[PDB]
Amino acid sequence: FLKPEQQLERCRRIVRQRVDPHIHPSIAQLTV
Amino acid sequence: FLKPEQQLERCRRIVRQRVDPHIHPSIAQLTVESYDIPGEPMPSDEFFAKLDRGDIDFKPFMLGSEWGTTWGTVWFRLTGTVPAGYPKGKPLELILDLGWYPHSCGGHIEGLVYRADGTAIKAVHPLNYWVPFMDAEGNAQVPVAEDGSFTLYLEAASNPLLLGVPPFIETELGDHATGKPDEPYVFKSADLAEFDERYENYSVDLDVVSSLMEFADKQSPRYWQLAKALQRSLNAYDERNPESVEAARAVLAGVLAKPANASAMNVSAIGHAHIDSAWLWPVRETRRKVARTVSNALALMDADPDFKYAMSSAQQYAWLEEDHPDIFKRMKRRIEEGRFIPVGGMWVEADGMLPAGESLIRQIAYGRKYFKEHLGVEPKGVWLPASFGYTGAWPQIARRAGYEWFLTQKISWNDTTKFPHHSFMWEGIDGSRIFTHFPPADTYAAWCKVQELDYAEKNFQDKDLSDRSLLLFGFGDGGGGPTRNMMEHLHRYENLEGVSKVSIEEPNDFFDKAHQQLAENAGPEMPVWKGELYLELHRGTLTSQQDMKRGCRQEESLLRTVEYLGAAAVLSDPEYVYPREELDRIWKTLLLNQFHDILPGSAIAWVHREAREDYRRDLKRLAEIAQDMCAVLRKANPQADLLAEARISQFRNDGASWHANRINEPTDALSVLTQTLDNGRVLLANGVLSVTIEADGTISSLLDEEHGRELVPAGTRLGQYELLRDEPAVWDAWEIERESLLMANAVTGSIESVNTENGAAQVHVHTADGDTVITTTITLRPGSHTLDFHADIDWHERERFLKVDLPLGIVADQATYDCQYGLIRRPIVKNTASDEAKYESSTNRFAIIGDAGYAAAVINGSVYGSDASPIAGNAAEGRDSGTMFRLSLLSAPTFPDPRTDIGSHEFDWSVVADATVDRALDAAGVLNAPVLHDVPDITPLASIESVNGTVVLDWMKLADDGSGDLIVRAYEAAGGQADAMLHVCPALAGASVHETNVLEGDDLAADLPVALQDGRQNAEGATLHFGPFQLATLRITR
Amino acid sequence: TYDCQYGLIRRPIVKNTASDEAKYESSTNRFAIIGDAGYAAAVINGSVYGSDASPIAGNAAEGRDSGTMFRLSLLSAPTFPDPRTDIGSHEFDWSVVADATVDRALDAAGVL
Amino acid sequence: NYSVDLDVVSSLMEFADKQSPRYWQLAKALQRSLNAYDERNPESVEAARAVLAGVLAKPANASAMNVSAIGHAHIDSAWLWPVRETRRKVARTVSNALALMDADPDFKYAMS
Ligand SMILES: OC[C@H]1O[C@H](O)[C@@H](O)[C@@H](O)[C@@H]1O
Ligand SMILES: [Zn+2]
Ligand SMILES: [Zn+2]
Repeated sequence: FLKPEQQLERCRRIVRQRVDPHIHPSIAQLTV
Repeated sequence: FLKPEQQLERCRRIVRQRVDPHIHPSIAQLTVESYDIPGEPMPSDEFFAKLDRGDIDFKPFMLGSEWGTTWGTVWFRLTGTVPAGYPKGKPLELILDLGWYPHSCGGHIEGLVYRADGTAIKAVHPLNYWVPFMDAEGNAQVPVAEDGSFTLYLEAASNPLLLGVPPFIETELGDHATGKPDEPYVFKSADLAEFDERYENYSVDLDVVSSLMEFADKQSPRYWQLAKALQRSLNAYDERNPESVEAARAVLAGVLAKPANASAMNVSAIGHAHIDSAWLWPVRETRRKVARTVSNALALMDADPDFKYAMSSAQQYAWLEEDHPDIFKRMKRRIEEGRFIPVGGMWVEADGMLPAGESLIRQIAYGRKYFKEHLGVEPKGVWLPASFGYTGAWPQIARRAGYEWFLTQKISWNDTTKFPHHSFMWEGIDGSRIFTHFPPADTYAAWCKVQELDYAEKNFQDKDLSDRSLLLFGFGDGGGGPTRNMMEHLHRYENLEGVSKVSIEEPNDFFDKAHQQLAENAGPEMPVWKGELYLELHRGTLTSQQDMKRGCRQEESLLRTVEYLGAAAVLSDPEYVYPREELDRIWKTLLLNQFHDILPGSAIAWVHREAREDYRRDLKRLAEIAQDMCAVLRKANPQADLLAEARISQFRNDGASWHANRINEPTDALSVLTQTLDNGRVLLANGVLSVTIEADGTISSLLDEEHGRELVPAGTRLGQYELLRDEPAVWDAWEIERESLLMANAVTGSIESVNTENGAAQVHVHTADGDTVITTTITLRPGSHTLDFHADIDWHERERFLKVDLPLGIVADQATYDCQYGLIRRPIVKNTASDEAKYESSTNRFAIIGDAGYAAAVINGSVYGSDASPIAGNAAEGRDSGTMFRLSLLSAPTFPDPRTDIGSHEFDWSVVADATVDRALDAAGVLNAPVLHDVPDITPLASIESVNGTVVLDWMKLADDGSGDLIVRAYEAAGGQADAMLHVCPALAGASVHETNVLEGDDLAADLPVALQDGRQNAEGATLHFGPFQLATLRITR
Repeated sequence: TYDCQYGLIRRPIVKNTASDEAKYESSTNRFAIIGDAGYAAAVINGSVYGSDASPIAGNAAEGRDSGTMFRLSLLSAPTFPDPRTDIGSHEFDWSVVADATVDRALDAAGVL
Repeated sequence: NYSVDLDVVSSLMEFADKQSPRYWQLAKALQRSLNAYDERNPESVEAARAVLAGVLAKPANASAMNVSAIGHAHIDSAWLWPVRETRRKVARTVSNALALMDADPDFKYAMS
């Protein structure tokens, strides 16, 4: 009834899309 | 002392560095000029017309530059020259590169090559980018001058890659053509090169040996012999001496000539290339993809004998015939030889669940007609490699259409359950059986690799009764097709130890041989699967893009009404002319819109916008045509009384099926009463029902009179809206996950107004969530057992799923749903993991849930997906028991369309308290019938009344000939034996009736029952004996 | 539909999966009912418990239409625990009810 | 012969590389042979032997090794018995070998 592989795939997708971008959110642009 | 892994690594390095570069060594450089079209694609005929009239610049282009826009086209003029007397016995091919991504194929840029005359030669693909230029003795595909100068054209299409290595990423590059360089690619290579077959053969042999070693069952003599042969071949090959590549090839000959095992299965391979009519690209690119695929197949046939290719969709055939007459003529000559096999005999590869039975019949009829009148080929089987499940009425329709076998491979995508058989007999709900085969390779586009063959051998589920499997090889789902490498690999696998015997064979011969072998071996113990082919995946396709389903159902109902009205008018007014051409065009447009990617709703925004425009235009045109036919009928029938607002719905109860009935007919029952309670609760009471509405606009008490039954369990609210978080890991638009359930959030509303327009009570409820507003009208009509709900929704959510709860208070183990031509039963209580996988099924206009002594029905307007669960309560609180039945309304995917179903939507449904099969069919027919105006109350052309059993006359139409005969299609809906007698209009006096097939071909199989005994009879008084879901078809001649 | 101790049970006649095939020999309690939507027939037994049911798919080219083969287990002759098992005289009673409902099946089972 | 065929088929199934066509074909052949054999009818043992003939006539694999077999019987001059019993053991072994040669052609025996 519980499929661990689906949980692993969902975890990888969630980390890639919804968790990692929220780390280091840009607040200002720099001039080079 | 010998390490096979080191040998494998050395072989891979040698192939990468010293063998592959020697294949196609460049001998000349080409000069390139470009002409860009940022907008719509430019037809080839008029392009070449102005080209030979001028009007084109062809600005010079340098190698390594960026050329393409997001959806534009580039025409490249390639000018080159050959060296002096260079073609010394070698083909001297031509190589073009457009910036192919190595880990991608069939989802990005492509191109086609044209001569100066205007005839295509061969398309270019990431894995197949060689174009034949000259022959060994000097024969060239293009004119060449004495100086050797030559010119060619290349039409390159630049399409965005919507499926990258990060799968399912939201994008905005699927709406239209922007004319901007969103992601340009480099060209960097256009060379004229020579062809050396020895190096290619050596590469193929090395690859085959390595792949055989990968699955050679280590610690066996074969593995070590292969390793030793590989080592010796690598040692004997010298790059400095070109001739040594011959001697190395002589080393691998010993191990490659070993005969196959005695028990190895026999595999028949047929060239295939799946092309979706509309998926991640519009139809305009679909036509070009079809042309490129056919050109590639023709080039492969020319360059290689003993190669066969199969093509399925008739619409693509028509598009190719209309666009490229020369390619069509070449394909026709190939067909006459028997090397190009048309399969399927259908307009498109439509979905197997959503379309109605008449839609599938029209698929088959139009496909067969096109195949007979334009190709002279009559397919013997159904070709549907990809489909999100099948209704289970397919075997009867296919068997009555003359088909003999079925093909399918999508069932392999199940989440938890493995289908018990690969080759078997699929039996419908009626009893008709057809021979079905599932390719064990689990794919329709094989790359011709040893690992695919080994997986197919180990995956077969009928090894004890058969040893025949079908392999479909080539590049699919984006065009392309089989390549030369695939043919060479197959030729190597023809007779090899450790690899099954693979031969090129027509699918008909394979199916005949497999069926005969199964009959011989199995006998009494022969596999049979009865029911539907449910797919445990893509369960969200029943709700995504609700406009598609709504338009499909509305168009089908309107087409039924229009054809009935036309048949009635023709038999009354001889001067009337039936609009056959316009109706045929509308039917073909709908059939194309019924594809397995448009109807589910998993394409880009452009495809769905075009489909919505087509639906709206066709609906308006059909309404106008129906109005014209109604006016003609009114003119021809002055004695009848006009009906200002009336509907015609098949199988209306009380023996008034095909009669036009008013919306508001007077009733003996008094007007329904309304009452306001203390806490804002609203009480509605007609003579048969009592409805109580709470302050939040949800039904809490639905009492049925004269039965003492409460239809709402205590502690549950009816009509409550639920919001779910839909964030699937894969296939966002396709999938709704189990984790989405069990976390629905209740959304509360309030009562706004109560009104009584024509004696029917109406209650208005507003529900708000934030930029999303639902306005619900709850209607109770006097003298009726049905409670009606109408909903207007302003969907503005994101990644959310909307559902409505309809508790029933009936303990039932199974629920009955409507099928295309019958009924199906699905479990409500899920005991095993297999049963749990069916947590989201489909409904066809109604569902019935009931115990032994009582039943209630839920009727829906244009909703397909739904689910049912038990409700086990406790007497310590008040909750007794029941069944929670929920309907899926809206969803908001993001991957294919960033804004999906954002806007206004309308829904209609109803609850029938005391319901049987007849009452459910009546309610479903009445609700789905289109509304028309000013119709005479004319006698129906034909009528079918059943003394015992339930017989529904599904369709009446005119024969698709000049004869003008009347075709009547009926079926048994209850599920048991039924007896009926046929009646006809007084105008049809002395007419004769006889039985035909679904295609009106007058030829039917002897195995199937007829249900019309004594053969030809008179139209009036004919007797019919319907079995369970008989689906009889009759033809009446005046 | 078969009789239970204090109710009724439903068992599949058409066996699609391997799990369904494992139930090729079930138990009956004084009667069994087999019927479609509009008709039903009952088999009443005196003291027989084991039985089985299978489909009958015929062809119109010969005359066999369709049906359900319902068989009752009467006697067996094992040898390991008892060398002579059920060797001798036995009596059995059963009946077929043409137009049968739950009430009629219960009536016939009680009377017999 | 039937016993030898059944033993060979069973031992082949024991190492038949399950999930391969050979394993399932051997299983089906064994089941059919067991079903076709009736102990009450002595002649049926012939017909059962005809069922296993199909799977026992399959040719060997191309890469299979070639094995040469020679009759052997190791006899220790003195180990757990005196020499007087060693002489009798030698005589018995030679007598058995001679009887096997008489009762079967194409048999060879080696002595050291
Ligand atoms: O399975 C999803 C997807 O698979 C393949 O790429 C094609 O058949 C598509 O038509 C389909 O939508
Ligand atoms: Zn597809
Ligand atoms: Zn020793």
